[PDB]
Amino acid sequence: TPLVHVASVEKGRSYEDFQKVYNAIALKLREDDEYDNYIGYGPVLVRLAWHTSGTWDKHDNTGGSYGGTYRFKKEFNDPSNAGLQNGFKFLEPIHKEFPWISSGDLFSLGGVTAVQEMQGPKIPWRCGRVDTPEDTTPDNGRLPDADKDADYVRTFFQRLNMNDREVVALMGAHALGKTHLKNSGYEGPWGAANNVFTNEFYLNLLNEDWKLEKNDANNEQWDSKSGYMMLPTDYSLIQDPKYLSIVKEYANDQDKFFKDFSKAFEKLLENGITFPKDAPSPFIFKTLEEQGL
Ligand code: HEM
Ligand SMILES: [O]
Repeated sequence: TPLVHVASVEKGRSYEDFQKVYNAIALKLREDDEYDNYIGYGPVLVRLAWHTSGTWDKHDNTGGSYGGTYRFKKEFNDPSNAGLQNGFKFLEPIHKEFPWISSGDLFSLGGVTAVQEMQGPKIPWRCGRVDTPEDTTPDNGRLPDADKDADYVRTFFQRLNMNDREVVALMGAHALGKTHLKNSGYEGPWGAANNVFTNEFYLNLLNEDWKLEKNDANNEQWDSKSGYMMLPTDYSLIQDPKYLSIVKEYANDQDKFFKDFSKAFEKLLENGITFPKDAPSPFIFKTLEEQGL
């Protein structure tokens, strides 16, 4: 008895209404730019979109972006979600300004906005997620561990119906932000431009000299002389032959990377959702830069 999650457009809302919401998140991103040592809220919003969508199980259509369940205690308090309360706080004010948007919509849209606003590809986005009751919240334990190898990553992602190319594309969001010891027991950034969306992840993996070290939390991570880090799961991409080939492809073709991430990210955010033939087409949002704002 796999569940059916039919999208329904917030009563009488259209492109223009979502565009305003994207703009609000966007303008707040610009303004509140001191967070995390001038990283800004971009990366944390991308993560919040991933963790809200990454609970999905293709087997029974449980979890995923549809119900916006991260708003319930059990999910909010998942040890895997440590740190995301920062992104939740950021969006609160926005949700108060636009009370008609579903929680799943807002969490998803905040990930889309951050990406575009950090100079990433355009991500087509579909509205219609509907808030579901507290008893629909998935148990803790569906997000991935970071101290594992290629075979774990691979297997983990099958649950989300993601193939090798989609997994490699997705992990390139690791160009953004950093790990924080207090959050995950990992420490440091993946690269230098932590708030600009590029293929820097792949470049870094192939080009830096990594050294297996142990951090203040007693966890092993790959460290570079330039000051970057790799999680064991990041480094696993150059350890597996199938992964490594795609890693090299995205290091040598920025355009290809953007296009594949856009596809996979939209797909992650849409998994588990049934869109009637009657539903509007995906919206492409203009950035502030394109609006002259
Ligand atoms: C094997 C899968 C993955 C694992 C194990 C992993 C693990 C991690 C960990 C441990 C952190 C640091 C949390 C903290 O200390 O602040 C992190 C940060 C982050 N993750 Fe991943 N992640 C994975 C996949 C992804 C995917 C698929 C994306 C999105 C498309 C994503 C986006 C990010 C972002 C943007 C950050 C930076 C957050 C920040 O600066 O606050 N990750 N991830
Ligand atoms: O993550």
